[PDB]
Amino acid sequence: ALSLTADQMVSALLDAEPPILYSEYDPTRPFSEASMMGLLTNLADRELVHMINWAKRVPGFVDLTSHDQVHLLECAWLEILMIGLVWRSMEHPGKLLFAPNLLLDRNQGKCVEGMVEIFDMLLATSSRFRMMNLQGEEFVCLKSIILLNSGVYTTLKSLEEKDHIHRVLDKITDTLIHLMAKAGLTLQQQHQRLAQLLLILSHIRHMSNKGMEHLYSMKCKNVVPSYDLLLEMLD
Amino acid sequence: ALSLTADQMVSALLDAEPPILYSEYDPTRPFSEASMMGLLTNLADRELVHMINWAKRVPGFVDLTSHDQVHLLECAWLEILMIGLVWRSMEHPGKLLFAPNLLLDRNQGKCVEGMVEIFDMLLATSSRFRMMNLQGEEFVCLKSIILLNSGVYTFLSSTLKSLEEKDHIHRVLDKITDTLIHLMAKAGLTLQQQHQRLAQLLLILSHIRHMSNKGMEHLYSMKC
Ligand SMILES: CC1=C(c2cccc(O)c2)[C@H](c2ccc(OCCN3CC(CF)C3)cc2)Oc2ccc(O)cc21
Ligand SMILES: CC1=C(c2cccc(O)c2)[C@H](c2ccc(OCCN3CC(CF)C3)cc2)Oc2ccc(O)cc21
Repeated sequence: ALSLTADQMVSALLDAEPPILYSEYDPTRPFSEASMMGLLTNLADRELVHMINWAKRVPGFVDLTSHDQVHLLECAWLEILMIGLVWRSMEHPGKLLFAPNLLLDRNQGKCVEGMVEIFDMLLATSSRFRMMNLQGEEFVCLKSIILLNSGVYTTLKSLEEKDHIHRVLDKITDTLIHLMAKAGLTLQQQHQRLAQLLLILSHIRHMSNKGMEHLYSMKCKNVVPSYDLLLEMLD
Repeated sequence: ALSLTADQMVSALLDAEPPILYSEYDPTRPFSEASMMGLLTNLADRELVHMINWAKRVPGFVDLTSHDQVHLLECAWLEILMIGLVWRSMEHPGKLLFAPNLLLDRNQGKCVEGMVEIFDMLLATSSRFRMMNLQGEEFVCLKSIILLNSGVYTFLSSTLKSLEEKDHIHRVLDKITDTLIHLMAKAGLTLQQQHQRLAQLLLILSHIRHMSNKGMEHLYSMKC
């Protein structure tokens, strides 16, 4: 019973949208590698709690095994963080709206070694959605595709589960086209926009893998005392 | 040559298909981590020469600057190796057809530290295309999308020239979308089944981008 009308599916996915969280950003003290990463980490960890709540209201998702729901989130979480980040940043050219009181330009990216690479990509993806005129109904469908699609490629039970996920992606495809039909695009423009949107999910998968490679290099590069750390122990 | 009918575009892309290359595999000298990686490297480097020849016969590609053709290949090469590898492996469940004389099962993957991880993914993607019943006309369209799509979100996006080039690439991806649907229409799928199949195909390009990045992380760890 995730086989509901296209208008029901959009309504369901709009409802499930998590809140737009606030940072505890301190505007008086300037940034540092340690402090900016600390800020963004706290934010991201808060968003992860709200994303699990969301995941449970996405039609089809709850129907799966727990092991499978865990697996799809483990595989999708940074993708969903990033499409979310990019969606909020549409109204603010050249900048990423990490939170309504936390708006970073490309140059503030450089405050973290090799973070600019991922910023430029997120900024580019933002620019793209803007020029596309991505609608919020389209946005929520993409978020759900990313959750269901990104874990699915990794017994009778496991087969019926893959098949259930594929049935739901079909429903969401149907919904996306319904939105495009309703918005008055020709059939050609419908298939072409559906294609342009799904091709972007591939750039978002790439942005994620790069981001993930970056986050790991930051954990690795603290098998070693910091300046901030060694400072206090004398002081 | 954005004037190409759907039947012309498929014919063009089928023509451009490279030959299925041979490995220097010597069945009179046992397997080795060193030797199998040496084999695969030699093969892949030979395929890269054939891929450039192909790339030049993909409609639109030649119209770009050299810098841009280079950039798209720099970003797409391992993706195209892998979709190629996956396509050839469809008819051989559990095994990867690296070449007609080089057919490795999952277990021969273990002969290289952490290579099984990438084998299982390529095998899974093979399983997927099989259950989809991917046609060779669909295959060649995906190959072309991967080349044109995977570099396009970098370029630079800050001069009149690079803008006209991004716009040209986007016009061609639109043409290839049109082609894919035409093939599905011709094969007699309903409109619903057409957009659903188009979606299922493009969602796999996402797994192929993922498989590539993992593969690339693996290739780096082997230079050691
Ligand atoms: C894209 C992006 C970030 C970003 C990401 C990569 C590179 C980069 O430069 C910035 C970092 C970030 C920082 C730390 C992260 O992970 C912390 C670890 N927790 C544990 C849990 C996994 F188990 C995640 C994730 C993202 O700040 C964000 C905050 C909110 C948001 O919507 C997106 C981001
Ligand atoms: C899936 C796959 C590979 C594969 C890929 C990743 C992981 C894995 O386990 C296997 C390796 C491989 C090994 C080395 C490679 O390149 C190294 C050097 N080349 C030349 C150029 C430098 F100038 C790069 C490329 C592919 O063998 C292949 C051969 C042909 C083919 O269609 C695909 C592959």
